Amino acid sequence: TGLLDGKRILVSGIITDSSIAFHIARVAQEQGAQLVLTGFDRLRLIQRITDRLPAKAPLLELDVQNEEHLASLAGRVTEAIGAGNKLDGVVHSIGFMPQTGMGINPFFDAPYADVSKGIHISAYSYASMAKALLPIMNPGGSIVGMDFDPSRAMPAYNWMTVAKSALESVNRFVAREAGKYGVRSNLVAAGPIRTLAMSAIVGGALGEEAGAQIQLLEEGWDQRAPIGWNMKDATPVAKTVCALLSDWLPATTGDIIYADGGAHTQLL
Amino acid sequence: TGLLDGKRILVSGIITDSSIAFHIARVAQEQGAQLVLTGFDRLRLIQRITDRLPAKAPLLELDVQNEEHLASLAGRVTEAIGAGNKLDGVVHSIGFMPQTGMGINPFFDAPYADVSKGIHISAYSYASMAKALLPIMNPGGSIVGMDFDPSRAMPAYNWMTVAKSALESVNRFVAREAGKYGVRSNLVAAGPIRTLAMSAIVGGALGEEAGAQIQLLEEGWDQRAPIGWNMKDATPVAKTVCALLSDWLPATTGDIIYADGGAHTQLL
Amino acid sequence: TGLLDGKRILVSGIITDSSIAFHIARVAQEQGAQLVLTGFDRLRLIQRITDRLPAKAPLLELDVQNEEHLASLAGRVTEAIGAGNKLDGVVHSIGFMPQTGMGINPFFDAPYADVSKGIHISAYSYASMAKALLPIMNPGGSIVGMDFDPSRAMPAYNWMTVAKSALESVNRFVAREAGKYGVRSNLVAAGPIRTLAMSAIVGGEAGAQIQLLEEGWDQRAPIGWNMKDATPVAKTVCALLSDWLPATTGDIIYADGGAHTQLL
Amino acid sequence: TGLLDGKRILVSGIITDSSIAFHIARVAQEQGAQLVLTGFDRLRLIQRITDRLPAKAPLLELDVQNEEHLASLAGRVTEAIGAGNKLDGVVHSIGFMPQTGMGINPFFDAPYADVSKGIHISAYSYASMAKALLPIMNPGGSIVGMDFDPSRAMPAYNWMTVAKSALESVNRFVAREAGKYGVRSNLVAAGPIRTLAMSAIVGGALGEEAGAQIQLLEEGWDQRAPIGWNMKDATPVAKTVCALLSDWLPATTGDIIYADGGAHTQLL
Ligand SMILES: NC(=O)c1ccc[n+]([C@@H]2O[C@H](COP(=O)([O-])OP(=O)(O)OC[C@H]3O[C@@H](n4cnc5c(N)ncnc54)[C@H](O)[C@@H]3O)[C@@H](O)[C@H]2O)c1
Ligand SMILES: NC(=O)c1ccc[n+]([C@@H]2O[C@H](COP(=O)([O-])OP(=O)(O)OC[C@H]3O[C@@H](n4cnc5c(N)ncnc54)[C@H](O)[C@@H]3O)[C@@H](O)[C@H]2O)c1
Ligand SMILES: NC(=O)c1ccc[n+]([C@@H]2O[C@H](COP(=O)([O-])OP(=O)(O)OC[C@H]3O[C@@H](n4cnc5c(N)ncnc54)[C@H](O)[C@@H]3O)[C@@H](O)[C@H]2O)c1
Ligand SMILES: NC(=O)c1ccc[n+]([C@@H]2O[C@H](COP(=O)([O-])OP(=O)(O)OC[C@H]3O[C@@H](n4cnc5c(N)ncnc54)[C@H](O)[C@@H]3O)[C@@H](O)[C@H]2O)c1
Ligand SMILES: N#Cc1ccccc1Oc1ccc(Cn2cc(C3CCCCC3)nn2)cc1O
Ligand SMILES: N#Cc1ccccc1Oc1ccc(Cn2cc(C3CCCCC3)nn2)cc1O
Ligand SMILES: N#Cc1ccccc1Oc1ccc(Cn2cc(C3CCCCC3)nn2)cc1O
Ligand SMILES: N#Cc1ccccc1Oc1ccc(Cn2cc(C3CCCCC3)nn2)cc1O
Repeated sequence: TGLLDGKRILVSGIITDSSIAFHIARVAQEQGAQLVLTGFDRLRLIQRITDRLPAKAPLLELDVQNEEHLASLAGRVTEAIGAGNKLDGVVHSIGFMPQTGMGINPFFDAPYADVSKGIHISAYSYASMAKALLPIMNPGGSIVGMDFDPSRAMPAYNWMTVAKSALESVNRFVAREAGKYGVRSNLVAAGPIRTLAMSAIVGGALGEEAGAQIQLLEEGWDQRAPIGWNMKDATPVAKTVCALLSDWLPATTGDIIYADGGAHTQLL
Repeated sequence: TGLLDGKRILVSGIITDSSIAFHIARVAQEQGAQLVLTGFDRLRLIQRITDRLPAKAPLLELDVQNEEHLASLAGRVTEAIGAGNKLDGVVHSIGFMPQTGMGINPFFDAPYADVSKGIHISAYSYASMAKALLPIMNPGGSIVGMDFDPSRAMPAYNWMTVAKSALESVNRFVAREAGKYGVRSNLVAAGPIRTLAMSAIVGGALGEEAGAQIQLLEEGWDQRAPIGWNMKDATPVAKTVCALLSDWLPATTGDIIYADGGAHTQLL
Repeated sequence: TGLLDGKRILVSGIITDSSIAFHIARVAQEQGAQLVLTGFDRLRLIQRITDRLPAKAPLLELDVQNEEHLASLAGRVTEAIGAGNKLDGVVHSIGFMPQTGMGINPFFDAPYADVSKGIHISAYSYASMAKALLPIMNPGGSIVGMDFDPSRAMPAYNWMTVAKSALESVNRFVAREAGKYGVRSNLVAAGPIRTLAMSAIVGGEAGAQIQLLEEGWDQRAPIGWNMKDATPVAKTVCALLSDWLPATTGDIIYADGGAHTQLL
Repeated sequence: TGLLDGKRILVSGIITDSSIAFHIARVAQEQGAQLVLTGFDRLRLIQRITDRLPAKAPLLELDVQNEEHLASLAGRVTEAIGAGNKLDGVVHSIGFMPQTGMGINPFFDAPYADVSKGIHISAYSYASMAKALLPIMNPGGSIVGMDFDPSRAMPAYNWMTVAKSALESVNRFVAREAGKYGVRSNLVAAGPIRTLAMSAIVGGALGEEAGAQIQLLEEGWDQRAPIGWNMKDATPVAKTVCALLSDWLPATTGDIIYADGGAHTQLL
């Protein structure tokens, strides 16, 4: 008997089999959830990736910058899960920032057109997904997004840090709106996981400093985490998200759960 | 469901069937946990109270101020759960503060002897329980204590606030020690629940200020919580603790989970 | 001897004589600072307002959305304070959010074009000002922006809350950049002050707004809070522009009567 | 001319000319304050140390664990500053923790009698000092204590971390009491300064680890602080305290000002 038996959950943000969203979906399925997946831009590729999941699941296009995709999303989900059924959970596992807002590119040289795009996708879209999907969510349901602790500044993450600070504020407002429907909204602040975004976005922006990134991640997380931290294992983050999709954190909303091995609780 | 199937968990802090610990134990048992219970001072009464749980469970004396009780605790638990078995979870649901450190008694008039006693039982005992029990916990295990958000001052809670600020710090250190054993340590910051200790804050169930207390608790929690808050329902807090005793938050330690309906995330 | 004797400080954000920036400038001047002022859009009006300050001060146009204004700003400031002199302080006291992102307008109905504009002006501009001005700041100097505590959600402030959360993060990054020049960057999280922007949050129910501000601030503040008195906020900013908080950067000072430290 | 012209300020916590309190007093005096000083245990020594201040100032015995010293303190201060005059400021720069609660001594082995003592002196005494002195403080006045950021756990500081978490909570309650008198109460969270407490208490407790751990700390502070940090220079901390004793932060109470070079705002 699974933790998410007969729960219908939408999971956004799969692009490879390392994606945090991919492992969220895998664990959600292992625990009995029926999924609907959304993907951006490269749907042929994403389709081959989602075939490696333990179960088949419908896949829908969603570019969170596209008003038409958002306006139609609720309709397309209803059609995929059966007319008269609703969602019990929604997972926002999406982010973007142009190269200029990251890495060794100077912080002050990022033009606002680039920063604005990153905040649109990384923070505002949390509200636009909730707006589109709350009308088809059941009471008891849960919305979850992915965060990276932005309360202190750090090298390289630069304007993505600013986007996450924004996302944290958005989550608290979404929680107010979602409360009317009996729905929780929370973020999971994950420790670092090797994914495409880590490597191509953050690691690409670092140039020949990429060694520096690993060293910092080692300092900031495995060394600090009292139970350690393994950047090649997304399972603990995925389980944490499933905990929030479940009935087992029923009194938590507008909040942030840290799945970082405890690193943020330790100074060194 | 079986969230805690075949997990052996020690639960401290039962005194009535309204105790947060009582509901923690009930839900743990409903989810398949084999419990060991500890009780303070009034064991005859506590025995009759624990009989109302869904399953029988051994009951052990533990006054956290008593060195002998603590020195023997590990031994007595091993005897109750079977030689060669260990605990998978531990719940600290314990607190105390003398009357002088609370309510309308002026903050500056609490003598240190009284405050010290309250900090001993409410904060330091979180470390002494961990010290006694870690040697008989399995890797994967979880220690959980109960908090009330002390980051801002408030009427009446007075020196208990100071004890909770201390407990929050103790938890982060216990997390470091527990990490060596592959064990997590976390607090649940609960919203207010009608218990015997709550009445104590204002001098018993008809204290001068009882009416004021209820109004403030409604202002601070049900009115702020986006999903609302019901002070007569401990279940959501109990489920939140079981979430932490389970395998489903494996990467969270040294931390605090808020089970307050989201109230601490909202200003008004 | 005044607290800012012979310090050259740029102050942005004056629009009326209730503007927080206006009272910052007044106090800075009372304490011996030579000011340069910047104003947006309504410079004729702003000029008449700045005439009510204790001392005359040059006034420069700056729309923080305008790349040309920002590119020329350093040059225009050098010309106004004398070639070979630099700034010792900079005050960002600027904000904006379209009506759709605020008040009773549902949170979800604000389009991103509107939210983006508000974040541009209210948060990103803190970085673009620092970028423009750091090259002409002296070691020891201080940059200060105005914040409103966004760590918990609230009625009406809506997307401005999100812009302030962003500003807080921007400040921490600016602090890193400013450190290279020996310059501090901090925000002052003020309690509520009756200004033109405050009326904008709703328009001018206003009754509800005042009640909430009394609940959230005067009632919680252990030393009380008076929304018609900007002086304490202005002094707190001058403290940060002075030499007296030399080891504080990337940080937030709360000038709210202590309200954020009390739950009820 | 001076920032504290004609302000009468009590400064506790001088033991050597490296003490943070000694530099607070020096700068206060340079800025025109008339001081009253308090000292613990070694008054002969403290007297020779205070002679090296720019101005003479009366010195009073105060062991914050002694009820008689506290009961008589207001009276003795009135006598020293002139009957009818009051204090405008009070500086608590006092701390203690037994060796067992610090360094490489295991966290769980500190007996509560030792931790209690440390909390008494390091946290509760901030309330007793305020209780004794508020009745002779002018409206506008300021109380200030010294903190070391305890929001995350760390090596070695151990139970002192817990005492600082307690102090932070006590400061918020003192702010409530002090508000009735028109008085502010705040802490300054200083970066690390080479003082007797650093070397004898913390450094002593580290044993053979003292040298390396302290060097890494000095490197990592200075590394995180965007404006850098020099552990041999107390002046910036002393100035920060004088800012709070002055009229220039009139709307800040119950709060914490970080004088750490910005280090706590940066993760790495
Ligand atoms: N990798 C880490 O260590 C880490 C840690 C904590 C949080 N995060 C967050 O987790 C989330 C997922 O990142 P990940 O590491 O799995 O990376 P990723 O590259 O696997 O995923 C990023 C996803 O965002 C999608 N995306 C980008 N622009 C989009 C748009 N306009 N519309 C819809 N989808 C769009 C991509 O298509 C992709 O599926 C992000 O919010 C990221 O900040 C990453
Ligand atoms: N009830 C609430 O609103 C609320 C909210 C948040 C946190 N909490 C915390 O929850 C915990 C439990 O309190 P409760 O509300 O269940 O009340 P309660 O009165 O039911 O239980 C408190 C328990 O503490 C025990 N205790 C006291 N001194 C002890 C000692 N010397 N040794 C061992 N046990 C001792 C008592 O025997 C009792 O079982 C406390 O830590 C309290 O601060 C309560
Ligand atoms: N009044 C309050 O209660 C309060 C509380 C905390 C923080 N704040 C902050 O203080 C700052 C000033 O607000 P105030 O209440 O004194 O307001 P205000 O309405 O007096 O001033 C707002 C100013 O922003 C300027 N501005 C707007 N868009 C601009 C742009 N593109 N370029 C340059 N200037 C631009 C306006 O011209 C005006 O000078 C803001 O950042 C605001 O968020 C206000
Ligand atoms: N030095 C640092 O790196 C650092 C950083 C931040 C905060 N602090 C804090 O600053 C304060 C001052 O410590 P310091 O480094 O100046 O060291 P220190 O040893 O110079 O000063 C400590 C003082 O505490 C006094 N004291 C101890 N027990 C007392 C008692 N029973 N009654 C009265 N006074 C008592 C001692 O006599 C001494 O004057 C402490 O609260 C410490 O926690 C230290
Ligand atoms: N999706 C997405 C995404 C978009 C922009 C930037 C990062 C994105 O994904 C992340 C991918 C990885 C991480 C974790 N992380 C952050 C970093 C940097 C590099 C130095 C260490 C600390 C900051 N390295 N790993 C956080 C993320 O938000
Ligand atoms: N065990 C225990 C215990 C010991 C002393 C004081 C309280 C204790 O348990 C609690 C009991 C109730 C609550 C919740 N609560 C808080 C308050 C104050 C006073 C009324 C409004 C502001 C919070 N009243 N009830 C929190 C608790 O930690
Ligand atoms: N400049 C500017 C500005 C731009 C958009 C929105 C607000 C702006 O300035 C402010 C003006 C007033 C306040 C304080 N405030 C907040 C509020 C509402 C009222 C209900 C409770 C708190 C949110 N009322 N006043 C904070 C501000 O940042
Ligand atoms: N007075 C006093 C006092 C009492 C007990 C312990 C420390 C005390 O003063 C301090 C002396 C130094 C510091 C700063 N600090 C912290 C540390 C440890 C060293 C290991 C790494 C960082 C934590 N070393 N210095 C902080 C202090 O509160």
